[PDB]
Amino acid sequence: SERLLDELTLEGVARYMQSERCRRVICLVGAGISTSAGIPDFRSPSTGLLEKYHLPYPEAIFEISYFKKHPEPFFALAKELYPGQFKPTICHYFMRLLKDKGLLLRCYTQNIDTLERIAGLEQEDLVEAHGTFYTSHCVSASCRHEYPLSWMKEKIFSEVTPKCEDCQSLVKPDIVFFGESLPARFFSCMQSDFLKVDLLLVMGTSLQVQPFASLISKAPLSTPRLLINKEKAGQSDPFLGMIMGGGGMDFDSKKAYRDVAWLGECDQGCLALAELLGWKKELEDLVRREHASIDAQS
Ligand SMILES: Cc1cc(C)nc(SCC(=O)Nc2cccc(COc3ccc(NC(=O)c4cnn(C)c4)c(Cl)c3)c2)n1
Ligand SMILES: [Zn+2]
Repeated sequence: SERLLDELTLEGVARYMQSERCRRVICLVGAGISTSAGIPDFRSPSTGLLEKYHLPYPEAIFEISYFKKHPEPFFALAKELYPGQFKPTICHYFMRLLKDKGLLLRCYTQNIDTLERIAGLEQEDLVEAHGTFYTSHCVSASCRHEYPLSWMKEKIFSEVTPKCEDCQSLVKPDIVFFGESLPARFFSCMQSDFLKVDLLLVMGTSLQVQPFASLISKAPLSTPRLLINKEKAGQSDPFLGMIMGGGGMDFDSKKAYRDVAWLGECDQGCLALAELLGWKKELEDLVRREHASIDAQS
């Protein structure tokens, strides 16, 4: 397959991004792009997750059937985990620069914290693969009244189980609970976007949650894939790889031709890439302006 990168380094990726061959970038992002914003990863053991509620199994608090009959536990956790402020990271604003420079095809996020929207990505730019707290809906099939985060926040902090003003049904945040399908939008956008992608930028995800992780296998064979992450991720598991074989990351073998791993904090990796691209002053000015604005509204 074609080698579009002149070397398997951040420097090689930057030169490719500055070439006429790189027009359409897809970002895949996870909890690792929001930890520097003080949003802990609810999957991280060190900020791991309630015994009084008698959960049949730990993951029942995020299962749709359990939630609809016993929603109190989930809403108690929602108050406990509610961020003190919503200040997007250097990584979020790097994706805003991709948008500004006409390079952003799509940002696929596993995060529910709304920081991509606050950083200035529009709904059209975004696939919230695991849903979002940004909007909530009445669960009654005939109603489905939509409620904004401002409304849901008041209910969470008041410790009042949120009920629909029209029909008094439960109102659920638009997150994908276990037992719910990923949004139709995820599959529809994936089918179109991965025909068009020139660069896959994977940031702040261990690529362990499916089917989101399998997106890396949907990239054309020639498409360079840059991982910015604290740990190497996306390589075929030596044990699972025996079952399902094709598309796994290859950073370090003699056959490696398009995959690059930059190991460190997402903010530092995005700053390093911005610096190579001549965007460092633009990124600094954007971040300090937006942070100042958020600080003054907080
Ligand atoms: C705007 C806002 C509001 C709030 C309250 N927090 C935040 S960020 C802090 C935080 O982590 N809050 C939080 C609080 C309660 C529960 C949860 C749990 O969130 C989830 C999201 C998606 C999912 N869905 C999936 O992974 C999923 C499903 N199927 N597949 C295949 C994957 C789950 Cl299981 C849980 C998070 N941001
Ligand atoms: Zn309703």
